[PDB]
Amino acid sequence: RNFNNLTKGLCTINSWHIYGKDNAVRIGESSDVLVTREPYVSCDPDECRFYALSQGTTIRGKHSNGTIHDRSQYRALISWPLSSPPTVYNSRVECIGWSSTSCHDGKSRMSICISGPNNNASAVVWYNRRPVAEINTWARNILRTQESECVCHNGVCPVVFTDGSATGPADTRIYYFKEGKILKWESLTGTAKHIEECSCYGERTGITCTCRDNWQGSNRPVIQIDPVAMTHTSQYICSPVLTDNPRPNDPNIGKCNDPYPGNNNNGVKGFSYLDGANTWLGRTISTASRSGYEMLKVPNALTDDRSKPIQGQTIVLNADWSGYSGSFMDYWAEGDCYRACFYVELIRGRPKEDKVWWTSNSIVSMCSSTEFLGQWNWPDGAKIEYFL
Amino acid sequence: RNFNNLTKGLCTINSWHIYGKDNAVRIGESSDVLVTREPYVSCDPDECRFYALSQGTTIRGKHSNGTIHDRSQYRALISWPLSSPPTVYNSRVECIGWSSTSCHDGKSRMSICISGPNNNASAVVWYNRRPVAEINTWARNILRTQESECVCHNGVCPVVFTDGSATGPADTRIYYFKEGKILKWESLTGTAKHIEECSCYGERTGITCTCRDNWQGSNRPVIQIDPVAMTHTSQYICSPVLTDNPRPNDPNIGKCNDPYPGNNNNGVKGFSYLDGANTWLGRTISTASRSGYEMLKVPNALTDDRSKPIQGQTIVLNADWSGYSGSFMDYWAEGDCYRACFYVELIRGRPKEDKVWWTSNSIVSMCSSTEFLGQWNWPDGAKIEYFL
Amino acid sequence: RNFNNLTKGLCTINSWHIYGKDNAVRIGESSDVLVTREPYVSCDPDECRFYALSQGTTIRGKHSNGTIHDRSQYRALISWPLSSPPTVYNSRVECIGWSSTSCHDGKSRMSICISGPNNNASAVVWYNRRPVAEINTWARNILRTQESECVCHNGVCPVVFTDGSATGPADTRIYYFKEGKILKWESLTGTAKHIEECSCYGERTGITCTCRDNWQGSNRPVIQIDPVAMTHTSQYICSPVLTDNPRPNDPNIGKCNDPYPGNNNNGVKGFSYLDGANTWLGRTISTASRSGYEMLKVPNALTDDRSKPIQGQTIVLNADWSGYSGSFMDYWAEGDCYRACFYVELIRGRPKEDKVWWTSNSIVSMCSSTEFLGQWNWPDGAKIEYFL
Amino acid sequence: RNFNNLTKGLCTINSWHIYGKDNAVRIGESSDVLVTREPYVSCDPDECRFYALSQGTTIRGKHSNGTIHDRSQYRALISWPLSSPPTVYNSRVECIGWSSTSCHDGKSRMSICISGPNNNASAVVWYNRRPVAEINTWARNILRTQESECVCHNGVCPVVFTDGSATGPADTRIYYFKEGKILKWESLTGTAKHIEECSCYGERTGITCTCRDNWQGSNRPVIQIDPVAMTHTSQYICSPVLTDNPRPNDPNIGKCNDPYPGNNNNGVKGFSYLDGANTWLGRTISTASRSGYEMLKVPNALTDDRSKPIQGQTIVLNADWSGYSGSFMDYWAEGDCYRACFYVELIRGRPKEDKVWWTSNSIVSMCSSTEFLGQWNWPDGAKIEYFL
Ligand SMILES: *[C@@H]1O[C@H](CO)[C@@H](O[C@@H]2O[C@H](CO)[C@@H](O[C@@H]3O[C@H](CO[C@H]4O[C@H](CO[C@H]5O[C@H](CO)[C@@H](O)[C@H](O)[C@@H]5O)[C@@H](O)[C@H](O[C@H]5O[C@H](CO)[C@@H](O)[C@H](O)[C@@H]5O)[C@@H]4O)[C@@H](O)[C@H](O[C@H]4O[C@H](CO)[C@@H](O)[C@H](O)[C@@H]4O[C@H]4O[C@H](CO)[C@@H](O)[C@H](O)[C@@H]4O[C@H]4O[C@H](CO)[C@@H](O)[C@H](O)[C@@H]4O)[C@@H]3O)[C@H](O)[C@H]2NC(C)=O)[C@H](O)[C@H]1NC(C)=O
Ligand SMILES: *[C@@H]1O[C@H](CO)[C@@H](O[C@@H]2O[C@H](CO)[C@@H](O[C@@H]3O[C@H](CO[C@H]4O[C@H](CO[C@H]5O[C@H](CO)[C@@H](O)[C@H](O)[C@@H]5O)[C@@H](O)[C@H](O[C@H]5O[C@H](CO)[C@@H](O)[C@H](O)[C@@H]5O)[C@@H]4O)[C@@H](O)[C@H](O[C@H]4O[C@H](CO)[C@@H](O)[C@H](O)[C@@H]4O[C@H]4O[C@H](CO)[C@@H](O)[C@H](O)[C@@H]4O[C@H]4O[C@H](CO)[C@@H](O)[C@H](O)[C@@H]4O)[C@@H]3O)[C@H](O)[C@H]2NC(C)=O)[C@H](O)[C@H]1NC(C)=O
Ligand SMILES: *[C@@H]1O[C@H](CO)[C@@H](O[C@@H]2O[C@H](CO)[C@@H](O[C@@H]3O[C@H](CO[C@H]4O[C@H](CO[C@H]5O[C@H](CO)[C@@H](O)[C@H](O)[C@@H]5O)[C@@H](O)[C@H](O[C@H]5O[C@H](CO)[C@@H](O)[C@H](O)[C@@H]5O)[C@@H]4O)[C@@H](O)[C@H](O[C@H]4O[C@H](CO)[C@@H](O)[C@H](O)[C@@H]4O[C@H]4O[C@H](CO)[C@@H](O)[C@H](O)[C@@H]4O[C@H]4O[C@H](CO)[C@@H](O)[C@H](O)[C@@H]4O)[C@@H]3O)[C@H](O)[C@H]2NC(C)=O)[C@H](O)[C@H]1NC(C)=O
Ligand SMILES: *[C@@H]1O[C@H](CO)[C@@H](O[C@@H]2O[C@H](CO)[C@@H](O[C@@H]3O[C@H](CO[C@H]4O[C@H](CO[C@H]5O[C@H](CO)[C@@H](O)[C@H](O)[C@@H]5O)[C@@H](O)[C@H](O[C@H]5O[C@H](CO)[C@@H](O)[C@H](O)[C@@H]5O)[C@@H]4O)[C@@H](O)[C@H](O[C@H]4O[C@H](CO)[C@@H](O)[C@H](O)[C@@H]4O[C@H]4O[C@H](CO)[C@@H](O)[C@H](O)[C@@H]4O[C@H]4O[C@H](CO)[C@@H](O)[C@H](O)[C@@H]4O)[C@@H]3O)[C@H](O)[C@H]2NC(C)=O)[C@H](O)[C@H]1NC(C)=O
Ligand SMILES: CCC(CC)O[C@@H]1C=C(C(=O)O)C[C@H](N)[C@H]1NC(C)=O
Ligand SMILES: CCC(CC)O[C@@H]1C=C(C(=O)O)C[C@H](N)[C@H]1NC(C)=O
Ligand SMILES: CCC(CC)O[C@@H]1C=C(C(=O)O)C[C@H](N)[C@H]1NC(C)=O
Ligand SMILES: [Ca+2]
Ligand SMILES: [Ca+2]
Ligand SMILES: [Ca+2]
Ligand SMILES: [Ca+2]
Repeated sequence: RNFNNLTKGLCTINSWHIYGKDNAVRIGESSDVLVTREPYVSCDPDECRFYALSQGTTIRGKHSNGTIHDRSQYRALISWPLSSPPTVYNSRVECIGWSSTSCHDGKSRMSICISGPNNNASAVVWYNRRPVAEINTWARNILRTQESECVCHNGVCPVVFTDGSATGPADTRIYYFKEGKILKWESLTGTAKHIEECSCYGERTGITCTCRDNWQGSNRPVIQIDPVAMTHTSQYICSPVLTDNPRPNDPNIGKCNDPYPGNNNNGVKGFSYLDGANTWLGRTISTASRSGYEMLKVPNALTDDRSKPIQGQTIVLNADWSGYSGSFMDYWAEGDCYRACFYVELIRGRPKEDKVWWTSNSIVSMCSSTEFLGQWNWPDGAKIEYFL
Repeated sequence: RNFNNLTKGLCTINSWHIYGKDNAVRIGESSDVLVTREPYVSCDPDECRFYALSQGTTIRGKHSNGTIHDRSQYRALISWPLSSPPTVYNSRVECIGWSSTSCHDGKSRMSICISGPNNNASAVVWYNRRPVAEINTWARNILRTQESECVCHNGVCPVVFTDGSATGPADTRIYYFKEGKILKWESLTGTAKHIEECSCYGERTGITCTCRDNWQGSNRPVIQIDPVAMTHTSQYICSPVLTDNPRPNDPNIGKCNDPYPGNNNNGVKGFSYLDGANTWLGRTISTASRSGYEMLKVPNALTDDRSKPIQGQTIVLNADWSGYSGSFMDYWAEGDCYRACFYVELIRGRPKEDKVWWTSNSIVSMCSSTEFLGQWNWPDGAKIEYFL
Repeated sequence: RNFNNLTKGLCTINSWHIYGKDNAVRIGESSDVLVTREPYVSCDPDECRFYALSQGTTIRGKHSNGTIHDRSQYRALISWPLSSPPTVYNSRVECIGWSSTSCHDGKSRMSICISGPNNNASAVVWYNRRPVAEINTWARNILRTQESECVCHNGVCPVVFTDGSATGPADTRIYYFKEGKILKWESLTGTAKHIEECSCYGERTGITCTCRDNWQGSNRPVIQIDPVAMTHTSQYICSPVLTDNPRPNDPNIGKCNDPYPGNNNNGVKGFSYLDGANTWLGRTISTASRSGYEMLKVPNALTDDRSKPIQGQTIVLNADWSGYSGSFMDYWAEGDCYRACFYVELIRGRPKEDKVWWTSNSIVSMCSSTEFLGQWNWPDGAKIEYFL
Repeated sequence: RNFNNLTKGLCTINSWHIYGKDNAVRIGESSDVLVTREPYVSCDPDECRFYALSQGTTIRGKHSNGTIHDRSQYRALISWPLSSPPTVYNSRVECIGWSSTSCHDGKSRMSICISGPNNNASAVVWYNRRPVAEINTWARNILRTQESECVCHNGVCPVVFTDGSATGPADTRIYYFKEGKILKWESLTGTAKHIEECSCYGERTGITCTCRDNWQGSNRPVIQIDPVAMTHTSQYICSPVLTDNPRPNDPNIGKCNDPYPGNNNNGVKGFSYLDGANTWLGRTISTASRSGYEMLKVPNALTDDRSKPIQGQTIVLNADWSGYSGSFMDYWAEGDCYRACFYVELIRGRPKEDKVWWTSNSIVSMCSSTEFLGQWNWPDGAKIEYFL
């Protein structure tokens, strides 16, 4: 087997087709389905799987009580077959912790999980299902990482980490791993002022990450990584089509090098594909809460501070709960281009649905089509009253 | 591995032997068994599996309430090991949607699922577990396909699709795929006046599909496909042994080129093996409802409008519920001939059993024997009262 | 891969060690464990598995009600990993039916299941997980077979079948299969007067089967099969140590060529290893019912009508329920000899425990040791009151 | 494949990172999780798995009542995927019995299970999933072994056994196996006065086992084994940092060649890594009961009767229940050194929590880091009240 190289461009995105959906909460009403949050999708050369942070209990289990909590000793990164739900009997534990990323380099998979108390957290880097390297907290304030897949080129897999305040200046680092070993790390440079939960994808130009400014900005920070030189730059998406949540209404001029103001100390993990005229942005439909999800085609969104949508597709209706979203691609698929994909976390339970005492989610995922396909909407589909 | 070629004739059919049965509803009374409908069977070169459309809930789950509904966002084509039931923990999702077909070409499996609202549905074609091609609705009225396996020759896999009215003239197309890519499609030609849910099988002469005229006819439409030239013809089974349900009583003269009248705007998916003197037809025993199932040997049924049975075999008693039926064969079996097989969907719950709020099914399947074997009958076997 | 040849003798049997035990009824009190009966054990070249006839329901399921019944459309031969219980999610269906045998020939596994009504039953012979040959009833009275593994030599696998009365003269046949095809069959010859449920094992001398005379005899019939010439002989175990159940007390002179009288129209499946001075017989401890199990070393039991035990080992206490027993060996194990093994079916529920409405079992199995090992006893271990 | 050779030293231990945790009791509150005790961890060349002694029932099952009991016919050594819980559907039975060890030699795995009544117990040695050799009790008083993994060098796998009194002089033997065959055994020599439940690890110097003196000593006995010459020596850990439980308070002078007095007729399975200045000892935090767990760096603990800690790490808070602990390493990992690992059994239920009628456990495991990582604490995490 050989290391995968990023040698293709993105396929032209004219619409999005359904890729996967696990209906986990519906099924977990009467099955041994693990409580999760922070899901994602990641491909091996022979298989694509769903990933998430388990809470170490099933939904019907009494220990689901209190699972709105983020960081406990009972969490772990699990993976399971595409569009199956995460069950006790089919979920594979990748590592123990409450913040994670994972990616295949063409030869083997690297998985990273962070665990610990707020002031003493540490990352363990697994490669080919064995622990290889460990990284101690550098700011002693919740060391944390992407919550979606990383991307590799010629064996080098960059990962974005943050340690420090979630509502002020923090210490973000980009690490470059190979076979789980640390080749290099560097402090964040560029004009992004705060970085959380980067969603990344790779193509021939390099690796692109769209992140979450949890401090002052409702536009999204972008980090662009050269995996060969192992260097990066950062800025914001220039477009006035703002894609964080909550957020102000869309103005007519965006901000390329500073946070767009109006909403502070909150946000949601999200993603974009930035590819000139082939640029598509994801966002919640609501500006106030994690409900709805849409994709909008916004030409040159990265660089054009006047850019507006010329096409779009509704993924989840505003009436339905959404949540985290992130990017992934099947780098091992046949063809001359990489087909853009994404997932949306469909959060059920607390805080928005507090008649139950748990918080969990299901997953919906889509990939791009060169056809102009009809659109549906894709809700979680569970009836909360059934759990009372 | 090589593409499979259709190089054999059908084995002589002198009776039918039990092949598989999953007892899904019996088991699902007290196990995590997925609610399904529209099942079928399809073989890989190394394994044969059951397939069906899950409803994204177990039978005992509260979300089974309302599963008489056909098209929701919570459906998916799943597959699972022969004669096991479709459980949450053993079912593999092939793709997301509410109408499907699937077949192995000798090298890899193609699966097609259609999803969307009635006026904006789209098919995604998967090959070797990856999405490859997409087809948007052409008539904007429930794009839909076979609900049983397709058949391949030298890598070419024809599939029958319909889009448009289910009770009037519609737009039927035959698509020819190879490795999931569209080689060609063509509009339906011939004398069949309406096409739904084709059940197909292949042999050296070509591919034969027996379908459902949901409009005016109670005889079944037949499409005969040449997978090399990628062309087809269509007509009806000429025999006065009528095999749709509901249906008029058997007359003494059938219709080769037009619907046999008496019952409109309904029908059921079914199948036949049309092979001269080796011809066998399947049908429900009842002329009014989906109950019972029998196989009847009717020589030259395809071409002889006077043909009557000379032999038969009861599969399911008239006292027991049946449902959809379709054809499949193990093209990779040893020997000088292809052994004809079929499945019968045994529907339980609504609309016929409305004391429960769900609709599901189990599966029974048979293959042909050159012996004259004794016959049994094969009911679903669940006691509905247990679910109250 | 090559066909296995029977080239070794039996290992010297000085005691028996625990081999496997699934505790199925204990576990099935609170797990999705299938109701079964008629279990056995059979080895592949790379794995050994438990086998049994499922009743198509779990024990806690309401459909377990009435499972004392022998022959329904909901039964199937299943196999599952050694010492695991037969669960809905781990059991592999081998074929559909209510009487079975199975064995590996070194290259692939043959499995045979019989299904049908009493007067029209038929066997389907599966080889390498595909149906290959079918055999219709010849006496129209419950065609039936071994209920434990068959044995193969150089690809030839003999199987004993009976069709006809269970309480009078019947039509027993020995079939010789290769790759699932019928090479030959022959009517029973020799002095055995009635044959049921043969337990067989192979070694360099040939294949030895110990069966159940359900008509007049409480000594066990023996069939000795030459798998090369494809011929056989039959007689009874000469020893006055009688091993059927129920049975008279042990006399001082046995019967080699006729049934030992006293008990009619009943019996139980059992086994023996007949190997000169290395001869061991299994039997229930009770002479009246299926309770207890012991192994007794009885030199030349096959040929010596005065032979008595010189050593023994208790397997299950008389206070605990037993049931069917049969032989198997791991023909693919390392060494210069074949290690004798057996299983005992531990029946729980009806008819003996009628406070529950079901009948099921667990399995215990042992293999021989050349050491003189201490003995334990091995009960099913479930508390029936827990199921009320 | 080749036999593994112990050719490396231990990696430098500067802290411990989380390796695995199954949260079994939390999950088993509402899932089919087997009741267990005496767990451990052991690696194959391609996978690492959790191991334990099942009680042949799930926790929610009524048969969990009375599982404080040590030795029944319903126990078996099971293994299951790393950090998954031991479920009915994912647990693989290695052998039947109530005391065990297991290890991979580089080619195949050897597993040993002991079963029987107190006065007639016997060990069966499995190699490559087949029984190979058997060992009868020599002292007729609960033949018993390590309860954690053994270690192999060039195919030779030493195992420590004890037979006889648990509260007085007993007959301890060291057996040397290869491919499951007994190469040699020898009676215990050296100054250790009583040996139970040895935890072992291997490196280039040889095999080191830290055991439990259940008779008079609260310091731990050590057996050092040369797997090439197949000889051993024994003594105690000289350090006054006492590591058995219960135990006296730490004095300032330890005992190298006799039990340190104060606590009699009790103890707990534990472990240490004895490696000069790289020496780390594990122990419960409490001196009275199995609660808490800590690792302490104690230079030359084996040989220095004045040695005290210079570094440490809390694993489980004193407020939380612990239990057995033992050593294992991934001998097949990449690198120039063996990374020390261990597990801690987290016992829940009886005797300490008697509002429930069962006794079970979950597992936490750690490996060493050359970094100085922040520490967390790792409780079982189940709420006992949920089970009432
Ligand atoms: C079957 O399926 C198919 C396939 O899905 C369905 O077809 C799809 O239909 C949907 C729904 O209509 C479309 O999505 C919308 O797309 C438009 C963009 O396309 C329009 O505008 C284009 C650009 O026009 C501008 O430039 C051109 C020059 O290039 C110039 O000529 C023009 O005058 C103008 O200057 C047009 O090019 C385009 O026309 C083309 O396409 C037409 C079909 O759509 C076709 O008919 C034409 O002939 C031509 O070919 C078209 O006019 C998006 O603008 C829109 O997204 C906005 O609206 C939705 C609500 O619906 C909202 O959620 C979005 O967030 C967004 O609106 C917010 O953001 C804006 C930007 O900041 C802002 O300006 C808005 O005020 C609004 O802001 C508010 O809400 C947000 C979100 O909550 C909040 O954050 C803000 O603060 C604020 O509160 C949709 O994405 C698909 O594109 C279309 N697909 C295809 C292939 O056709 C079909 O309908 C289905 N059939 C059936 C029967 O159902
Ligand atoms: C153990 O197992 C074995 C193996 O399964 C069992 O043996 C089987 O038994 C079953 C049940 O009897 C048989 O199925 C029936 O087969 C007959 C056809 O065979 C008969 O007719 C043949 C043709 O005769 C015609 O042509 C010949 C010239 O070739 C001429 O000589 C003759 O006079 C006539 O002109 C005969 O050749 C054949 O004889 C042969 O076989 C005999 C054994 O069967 C043997 O004894 C003979 O010696 C000779 O070898 C035999 O006479 C089918 O006609 C029949 O199917 C009809 O009836 C069932 C109800 O039972 C119904 O459900 C079917 O739909 C069908 O009847 C409907 O359709 C007809 C056609 O339109 C119509 O005319 C009817 O009025 C009826 O229509 C009504 O109902 C339908 C359905 O609801 C509705 O849609 C309509 O609108 C309307 O309301 C059976 O399939 C097996 O063939 C047989 N198998 C074997 C190998 O023998 C055995 O019984 C078991 N043993 C025990 C102890 O149980
Ligand atoms: C730790 O574990 C070890 C290993 O398991 C335990 O040791 C085992 O202990 C058990 C239980 O005692 C033994 O099983 C019994 O074996 C005897 C046979 O061995 C005895 O007899 C031998 C033959 O003697 C005859 O020939 C010799 C010449 O060769 C001659 O010298 C002699 O006088 C006589 O003529 C002796 O050779 C043998 O001695 C040897 O072994 C001794 C140890 O056992 C040793 O001490 C000696 O020094 C010497 O080495 C020994 O005396 C079986 O006969 C017996 O089976 C019968 O009894 C049980 C009930 O216990 C019953 O269930 C059986 O069915 C059977 O009895 C029925 O059938 C008989 C035959 O028809 C009939 O005659 C009986 O009347 C009876 O029939 C009634 O019941 C049946 C069944 O319900 C019914 O069908 C009938 O109709 C009727 O109602 C046991 O199998 C093991 O052999 C022994 N193993 C070893 C390796 O030692 C040890 O105990 C454990 N330790 C502890 C502390 O627990
Ligand atoms: C983020 O995470 C990091 C990483 O985990 C955290 O840092 C860790 O913090 C923990 C907790 O403090 C430390 O564990 C303790 O380690 C000490 C040993 O280190 C101390 O002592 C060393 C030796 O000093 C001696 O020799 C030197 C010469 O070499 C001489 O100079 C000195 O004067 C003295 O003679 C020092 O070298 C060492 O200093 C170094 O490290 C310091 C950081 O720790 C640093 O600040 C210094 O600059 C320098 O670099 C340090 O002083 C252990 O002694 C201790 O274990 C004892 O105490 C715990 C309770 O806390 C107890 O459970 C243990 O069992 C043990 O105490 C029992 O046993 C003793 C031995 O018999 C006995 O003497 C005690 O009385 C006691 O006995 C009683 O209890 C037991 C158990 O119940 C019972 O059996 C008895 O009968 C009796 O009842 C801890 O293990 C880590 O080492 C440290 N790790 C690192 C890398 O720094 C950090 O805190 C986290 N951050 C935050 C914000 O939370
Ligand atoms: C601690 C900062 C971080 C980013 C803003 O908070 C998160 C936001 C959450 C959210 O906004 O839904 C859920 C996360 N699991 C969480 N990460 C951790 C490690 O707890
Ligand atoms: C929409 C037309 C179509 C064919 C008549 O209806 C079907 C008949 C059904 C039936 O007659 O049982 C069930 C089907 N799942 C269905 N197909 C879809 C896509 O909903
Ligand atoms: C029909 C005769 C046969 C042998 C005596 O009866 C059996 C005895 C039984 C028994 O004695 O327990 C159970 C069997 N499952 C059964 N076989 C069939 C095919 O029903
Ligand atoms: Ca923000
Ligand atoms: Ca019709
Ligand atoms: Ca009898
Ligand atoms: Ca002690």
